[PDB]
Amino acid sequence: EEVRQFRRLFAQLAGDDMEVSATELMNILNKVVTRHPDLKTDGFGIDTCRSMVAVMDSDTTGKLGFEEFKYLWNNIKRWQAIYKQFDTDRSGTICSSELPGAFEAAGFHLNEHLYNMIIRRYSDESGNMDFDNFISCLVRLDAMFRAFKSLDKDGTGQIQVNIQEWLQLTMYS
Amino acid sequence: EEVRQFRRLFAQLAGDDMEVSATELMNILNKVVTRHPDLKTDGFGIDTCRSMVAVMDSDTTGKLGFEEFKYLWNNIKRWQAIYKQFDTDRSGTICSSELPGAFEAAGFHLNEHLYNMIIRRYSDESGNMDFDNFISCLVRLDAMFRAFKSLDKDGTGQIQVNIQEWLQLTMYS
Ligand SMILES: [Ca+2]
Ligand SMILES: [Ca+2]
Ligand SMILES: [Ca+2]
Ligand SMILES: [Ca+2]
Ligand SMILES: [Ca+2]
Ligand SMILES: [Ca+2]
Ligand SMILES: [Ca+2]
Ligand SMILES: [Ca+2]
Repeated sequence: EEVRQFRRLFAQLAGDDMEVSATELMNILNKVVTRHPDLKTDGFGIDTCRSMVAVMDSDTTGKLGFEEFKYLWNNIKRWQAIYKQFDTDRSGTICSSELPGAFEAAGFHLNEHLYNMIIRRYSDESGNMDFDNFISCLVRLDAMFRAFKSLDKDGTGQIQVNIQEWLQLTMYS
Repeated sequence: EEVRQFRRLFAQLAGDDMEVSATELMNILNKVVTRHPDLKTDGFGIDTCRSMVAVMDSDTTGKLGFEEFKYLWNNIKRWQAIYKQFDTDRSGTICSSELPGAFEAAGFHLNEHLYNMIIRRYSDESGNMDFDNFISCLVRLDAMFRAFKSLDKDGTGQIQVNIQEWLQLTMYS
Protein backbone atom coordinates (compact mmCIF):
# COMPACT_ATOMS: atom_id res chain seq x y z
CA GLU A 1 0.00 0.00 0.00
CA GLU A 2 2.77 2.44 0.84
CA VAL A 3 4.70 1.36 -2.29
CA ARG A 4 1.63 2.05 -4.45
CA GLN A 5 0.89 5.39 -2.75
CA PHE A 6 4.47 6.62 -3.10
CA ARG A 7 4.50 5.67 -6.78
CA ARG A 8 1.35 7.75 -7.31
CA LEU A 9 2.84 10.71 -5.41
CA PHE A 10 5.96 10.55 -7.61
CA ALA A 11 3.94 10.15 -10.82
CA GLN A 12 1.77 13.16 -10.07
CA LEU A 13 4.69 15.31 -8.91
CA ALA A 14 6.99 14.48 -11.81
CA GLY A 15 4.39 14.99 -14.52
CA ASP A 16 4.98 14.77 -18.22
CA ASP A 17 8.74 14.38 -18.32
CA MET A 18 8.68 11.78 -15.49
CA GLU A 19 11.37 13.51 -13.45
CA VAL A 20 11.12 16.02 -10.58
CA SER A 21 12.48 19.48 -11.34
CA ALA A 22 13.67 22.07 -8.77
CA THR A 23 10.42 23.96 -9.28
CA GLU A 24 8.30 20.86 -8.80
CA LEU A 25 10.24 20.01 -5.62
CA MET A 26 9.92 23.61 -4.32
CA ASN A 27 6.17 23.57 -4.82
CA ILE A 28 5.52 20.24 -3.05
CA LEU A 29 7.79 21.17 -0.11
CA ASN A 30 6.02 24.52 0.27
CA LYS A 31 2.68 22.61 0.32
CA VAL A 32 4.03 20.50 3.16
CA VAL A 33 5.01 23.48 5.22
CA THR A 34 1.53 25.06 4.80
CA ARG A 35 0.09 22.03 6.54
CA HIS A 36 2.48 22.23 9.53
CA PRO A 37 2.15 25.55 11.50
CA ASP A 38 4.73 24.18 13.89
CA LEU A 39 7.44 24.47 11.21
CA LYS A 40 8.63 28.09 10.95
CA THR A 41 10.09 29.02 7.55
CA ASP A 42 10.35 31.87 5.09
CA GLY A 43 9.62 29.19 2.41
CA PHE A 44 11.71 26.95 0.20
CA GLY A 45 13.18 29.21 -2.40
CA ILE A 46 14.21 28.25 -5.92
CA ASP A 47 17.99 28.62 -5.46
CA THR A 48 17.90 26.28 -2.42
CA CYS A 49 15.81 23.78 -4.41
CA ARG A 50 18.15 23.88 -7.45
CA SER A 51 21.00 23.04 -5.05
CA MET A 52 19.07 20.13 -3.55
CA VAL A 53 18.24 18.70 -6.96
CA ALA A 54 21.87 19.06 -8.17
CA VAL A 55 23.36 17.32 -5.15
CA MET A 56 20.81 14.46 -5.50
CA ASP A 57 21.12 14.20 -9.31
CA SER A 58 23.55 11.29 -9.45
CA ASP A 59 23.01 10.57 -13.14
CA THR A 60 23.25 14.25 -14.28
CA THR A 61 19.91 14.32 -16.11
CA GLY A 62 19.25 17.70 -14.42
CA LYS A 63 16.16 16.43 -12.57
CA LEU A 64 15.31 13.71 -10.06
CA GLY A 65 14.22 10.32 -11.25
CA PHE A 66 12.21 7.80 -9.17
CA GLU A 67 15.05 6.41 -7.07
CA GLU A 68 16.83 9.76 -6.61
CA PHE A 69 13.59 11.41 -5.48
CA LYS A 70 12.64 8.48 -3.27
CA TYR A 71 15.96 8.69 -1.38
CA LEU A 72 15.56 12.46 -0.85
CA TRP A 73 11.88 12.39 0.07
CA ASN A 74 12.22 9.68 2.71
CA ASN A 75 15.16 11.54 4.24
CA ILE A 76 13.12 14.73 4.39
CA LYS A 77 10.27 12.87 6.13
CA ARG A 78 12.64 11.46 8.74
CA TRP A 79 14.38 14.80 9.24
CA GLN A 80 11.04 16.63 9.59
CA ALA A 81 10.02 14.33 12.43
CA ILE A 82 13.45 15.00 14.06
CA TYR A 83 13.06 18.76 13.73
CA LYS A 84 9.70 18.63 15.55
CA GLN A 85 11.07 16.28 18.24
CA PHE A 86 14.12 18.48 18.94
CA ASP A 87 12.34 21.82 18.91
CA THR A 88 11.89 21.37 22.63
CA ASP A 89 10.70 24.94 23.19
CA ARG A 90 8.25 25.08 20.25
CA SER A 91 9.81 28.09 18.66
CA GLY A 92 9.26 26.45 15.29
CA THR A 93 13.06 26.65 14.80
CA ILE A 94 16.19 24.79 15.89
CA CYS A 95 18.52 26.94 18.03
CA SER A 96 22.17 26.31 18.60
CA SER A 97 21.52 24.32 21.78
CA GLU A 98 18.95 22.11 20.04
CA LEU A 99 21.08 21.46 16.99
CA PRO A 100 23.48 18.77 18.18
CA GLY A 101 20.71 16.57 19.53
CA ALA A 102 18.82 16.89 16.24
CA PHE A 103 21.85 16.13 14.03
CA GLU A 104 22.95 13.21 16.26
CA ALA A 105 19.39 11.82 16.05
CA ALA A 106 19.81 11.97 12.27
CA GLY A 107 23.09 9.99 12.54
CA PHE A 108 25.55 12.88 12.10
CA HIS A 109 27.89 13.09 15.10
CA LEU A 110 29.85 16.25 14.63
CA ASN A 111 32.15 18.11 17.00
CA GLU A 112 31.80 21.60 18.48
CA HIS A 113 33.95 23.18 15.78
CA LEU A 114 31.78 21.73 12.99
CA TYR A 115 28.49 22.63 14.78
CA ASN A 116 29.75 26.18 15.16
CA MET A 117 30.57 26.28 11.41
CA ILE A 118 27.09 24.95 10.55
CA ILE A 119 25.40 27.56 12.73
CA ARG A 120 27.50 30.28 11.16
CA ARG A 121 26.65 29.16 7.61
CA TYR A 122 22.97 28.19 8.03
CA SER A 123 21.48 29.92 11.12
CA ASP A 124 20.36 33.50 11.64
CA GLU A 125 21.87 36.30 13.72
CA SER A 126 20.29 34.82 16.85
CA GLY A 127 21.65 31.31 16.19
CA ASN A 128 18.23 29.98 15.09
CA MET A 129 17.77 27.76 12.00
CA ASP A 130 14.39 27.52 10.28
CA PHE A 131 12.86 24.51 8.54
CA ASP A 132 14.05 25.10 4.97
CA ASN A 133 17.56 25.97 6.16
CA PHE A 134 17.66 22.79 8.28
CA ILE A 135 16.50 20.53 5.44
CA SER A 136 18.90 22.23 2.93
CA CYS A 137 21.78 21.68 5.40
CA LEU A 138 21.00 18.03 6.05
CA VAL A 139 20.55 17.13 2.44
CA ARG A 140 23.98 18.59 1.72
CA LEU A 141 25.62 17.08 4.84
CA ASP A 142 24.31 13.61 3.99
CA ALA A 143 25.50 13.97 0.39
CA MET A 144 28.98 15.08 1.52
CA PHE A 145 29.38 12.13 3.93
CA ARG A 146 28.20 9.82 1.13
CA ALA A 147 30.72 11.31 -1.36
CA PHE A 148 33.50 10.92 1.18
CA LYS A 149 32.58 7.31 1.86
CA SER A 150 32.55 6.57 -1.88
CA LEU A 151 36.11 7.87 -2.20
CA ASP A 152 37.41 6.13 0.94
CA LYS A 153 37.65 2.72 -0.59
CA ASP A 154 40.43 1.51 1.68
CA GLY A 155 38.68 2.68 4.92
CA THR A 156 41.54 4.87 6.09
CA GLY A 157 39.53 8.08 6.77
CA GLN A 158 41.61 9.96 4.21
CA ILE A 159 40.47 10.59 0.64
CA GLN A 160 42.40 11.81 -2.40
CA VAL A 161 40.31 14.19 -4.48
CA ASN A 162 41.47 15.30 -7.93
CA ILE A 163 40.66 18.66 -9.33
CA GLN A 164 37.98 17.40 -11.74
CA GLU A 165 36.16 15.49 -9.02
CA TRP A 166 36.45 18.51 -6.73
CA LEU A 167 34.87 20.87 -9.24
CA GLN A 168 32.08 18.41 -10.04
CA LEU A 169 31.25 17.80 -6.39
CA THR A 170 31.35 21.43 -5.35
CA MET A 171 29.85 23.16 -8.44
CA TYR A 172 27.12 20.63 -9.19
CA SER A 173 25.64 21.22 -5.76
CA GLU B 1 39.56 59.75 -4.80
CA GLU B 2 38.27 56.34 -5.69
CA VAL B 3 39.98 54.84 -2.58
CA ARG B 4 38.21 57.41 -0.37
CA GLN B 5 34.85 56.85 -2.09
CA PHE B 6 35.09 53.06 -1.74
CA ARG B 7 35.93 53.38 1.96
CA ARG B 8 32.85 55.53 2.44
CA LEU B 9 30.68 53.02 0.53
CA PHE B 10 31.91 50.22 2.80
CA ALA B 11 31.55 52.29 5.98
CA GLN B 12 27.94 53.21 5.21
CA LEU B 13 27.04 49.70 4.09
CA ALA B 14 28.65 47.82 6.97
CA GLY B 15 27.21 49.98 9.72
CA ASP B 16 27.75 49.46 13.42
CA ASP B 17 29.66 46.19 13.43
CA MET B 18 31.87 47.34 10.57
CA GLU B 19 31.20 44.14 8.67
CA VAL B 20 28.88 43.34 5.79
CA SER B 21 26.18 40.73 6.53
CA ALA B 22 24.33 38.61 3.97
CA THR B 23 21.36 40.97 4.31
CA GLU B 24 23.48 44.09 3.83
CA LEU B 25 25.13 42.45 0.76
CA MET B 26 21.69 41.50 -0.64
CA ASN B 27 20.49 45.06 -0.30
CA ILE B 28 23.47 46.70 -2.02
CA LEU B 29 23.49 44.13 -4.86
CA ASN B 30 19.80 44.68 -5.49
CA LYS B 31 20.56 48.43 -5.61
CA VAL B 32 23.19 47.74 -8.27
CA VAL B 33 20.79 45.87 -10.45
CA THR B 34 18.17 48.67 -10.21
CA ARG B 35 20.73 51.00 -11.77
CA HIS B 36 21.44 48.63 -14.70
CA PRO B 37 18.21 47.74 -16.56
CA ASP B 38 20.39 45.93 -19.09
CA LEU B 39 21.04 43.18 -16.53
CA LYS B 40 18.09 40.76 -16.41
CA THR B 41 17.49 39.14 -12.98
CA ASP B 42 14.83 37.92 -10.56
CA GLY B 43 16.93 39.58 -7.80
CA PHE B 44 19.56 38.50 -5.36
CA GLY B 45 17.87 36.44 -2.69
CA ILE B 46 18.96 35.82 0.89
CA ASP B 47 20.07 32.18 0.48
CA THR B 48 22.36 33.13 -2.44
CA CYS B 49 23.78 35.99 -0.36
CA ARG B 50 24.41 33.77 2.69
CA SER B 51 26.37 31.41 0.46
CA MET B 52 28.39 34.24 -1.03
CA VAL B 53 29.26 35.65 2.39
CA ALA B 54 30.26 32.23 3.69
CA VAL B 55 32.62 31.41 0.82
CA MET B 56 34.23 34.84 1.17
CA ASP B 57 34.46 34.78 4.99
CA SER B 58 38.10 33.67 5.33
CA ASP B 59 38.48 34.76 8.97
CA THR B 60 35.22 33.05 10.07
CA THR B 61 33.63 36.11 11.68
CA GLY B 62 30.35 35.27 9.87
CA LYS B 63 30.40 38.57 7.93
CA LEU B 64 32.67 40.35 5.46
CA GLY B 65 35.29 42.71 6.72
CA PHE B 66 36.85 45.53 4.63
CA GLU B 67 39.35 43.42 2.72
CA GLU B 68 36.98 40.43 2.22
CA PHE B 69 34.26 42.73 0.91
CA LYS B 70 36.71 44.66 -1.27
CA TYR B 71 37.91 41.40 -2.89
CA LEU B 72 34.31 40.26 -3.58
CA TRP B 73 33.07 43.63 -4.79
CA ASN B 74 35.94 44.12 -7.25
CA ASN B 75 35.35 40.59 -8.65
CA ILE B 76 31.68 41.34 -9.09
CA LYS B 77 32.58 44.56 -10.96
CA ARG B 78 34.92 42.71 -13.34
CA TRP B 79 32.40 39.91 -13.90
CA GLN B 80 29.56 42.41 -14.52
CA ALA B 81 31.61 44.05 -17.27
CA ILE B 82 32.28 40.56 -18.76
CA TYR B 83 28.58 39.72 -18.64
CA LYS B 84 27.72 42.88 -20.63
CA GLN B 85 30.61 42.24 -23.12
CA PHE B 86 29.71 38.58 -23.79
CA ASP B 87 25.98 39.15 -24.07
CA THR B 88 26.47 39.63 -27.79
CA ASP B 89 22.74 39.52 -28.55
CA ARG B 90 21.79 42.04 -25.80
CA SER B 91 19.28 39.75 -24.19
CA GLY B 92 20.38 40.78 -20.72
CA THR B 93 21.29 37.08 -20.15
CA ILE B 94 24.18 34.74 -21.02
CA CYS B 95 23.19 31.79 -23.24
CA SER B 96 25.03 28.46 -23.38
CA SER B 97 26.89 29.60 -26.52
CA GLU B 98 28.04 32.88 -24.83
CA LEU B 99 29.10 31.24 -21.61
CA PRO B 100 32.47 29.72 -22.56
CA GLY B 101 33.72 33.06 -23.89
CA ALA B 102 32.58 34.79 -20.70
CA PHE B 103 34.16 32.17 -18.43
CA GLU B 104 37.43 32.14 -20.49
CA ALA B 105 37.53 35.97 -20.21
CA ALA B 106 37.19 35.50 -16.46
CA GLY B 107 40.16 32.96 -16.59
CA PHE B 108 38.24 29.67 -16.15
CA HIS B 109 38.96 26.57 -18.40
CA LEU B 110 36.50 23.82 -17.88
CA ASN B 111 35.69 20.66 -19.78
CA GLU B 112 32.42 20.06 -21.61
CA HIS B 113 31.15 17.85 -18.79
CA LEU B 114 31.57 20.64 -16.19
CA TYR B 115 29.89 23.19 -18.45
CA ASN B 116 26.91 20.88 -18.78
CA MET B 117 26.69 20.66 -14.97
CA ILE B 118 26.94 24.43 -14.58
CA ILE B 119 24.21 25.07 -17.24
CA ARG B 120 21.89 22.59 -15.49
CA ARG B 121 22.51 24.19 -12.06
CA TYR B 122 22.40 27.88 -13.09
CA SER B 123 20.65 28.35 -16.41
CA ASP B 124 17.00 28.24 -17.44
CA GLU B 125 15.28 25.61 -19.61
CA SER B 126 16.43 27.43 -22.73
CA GLY B 127 20.04 27.50 -21.55
CA ASN B 128 19.96 31.20 -20.61
CA MET B 129 21.60 32.40 -17.34
CA ASP B 130 20.53 35.62 -15.59
CA PHE B 131 22.73 38.08 -13.73
CA ASP B 132 22.38 36.93 -10.14
CA ASN B 133 22.87 33.30 -11.23
CA PHE B 134 25.99 34.25 -13.23
CA ILE B 135 27.54 36.19 -10.34
CA SER B 136 26.60 33.42 -7.79
CA CYS B 137 28.24 30.83 -10.06
CA LEU B 138 31.48 32.76 -10.57
CA VAL B 139 31.90 33.69 -6.93
CA ARG B 140 31.59 29.99 -6.04
CA LEU B 141 33.78 28.78 -8.96
CA ASP B 142 36.57 31.25 -8.09
CA ALA B 143 36.35 30.31 -4.39
CA MET B 144 36.53 26.56 -5.16
CA PHE B 145 39.57 26.96 -7.43
CA ARG B 146 41.27 29.10 -4.74
CA ALA B 147 40.48 26.59 -1.97
CA PHE B 148 41.92 23.69 -3.99
CA LYS B 149 45.01 25.51 -5.19
CA SER B 150 45.82 26.53 -1.61
CA LEU B 151 45.87 22.88 -0.61
CA ASP B 152 47.85 21.74 -3.69
CA LYS B 153 50.82 24.10 -3.66
CA ASP B 154 52.86 21.49 -5.59
CA GLY B 155 50.32 21.39 -8.53
CA THR B 156 49.81 17.66 -8.29
CA GLY B 157 46.15 18.03 -9.22
CA GLN B 158 45.16 16.17 -6.07
CA ILE B 159 44.37 17.05 -2.43
CA GLN B 160 44.23 14.67 0.59
CA VAL B 161 41.59 15.35 3.31
CA ASN B 162 39.88 13.77 6.38
CA ILE B 163 36.16 14.10 7.05
CA GLN B 164 36.45 17.23 9.18
CA GLU B 165 38.53 18.95 6.50
CA TRP B 166 36.13 17.78 3.81
CA LEU B 167 33.06 19.10 5.59
CA GLN B 168 34.76 22.46 6.29
CA LEU B 169 35.59 22.71 2.56
CA THR B 170 32.22 21.60 1.20
CA MET B 171 29.46 22.71 3.69
CA TYR B 172 28.52 25.78 1.58
CA SER B 173 24.92 26.31 0.48
CA1 LIG C 1 8.65 17.09 -14.25
CA1 LIG D 1 18.63 12.50 -12.38
CA1 LIG E 1 13.45 25.63 19.21
CA1 LIG F 1 14.97 29.86 5.65
CA1 LIG G 1 26.89 45.20 9.38
CA1 LIG H 1 34.94 37.85 7.93
CA1 LIG I 1 22.69 36.87 -24.49
CA1 LIG J 1 18.34 34.34 -10.92
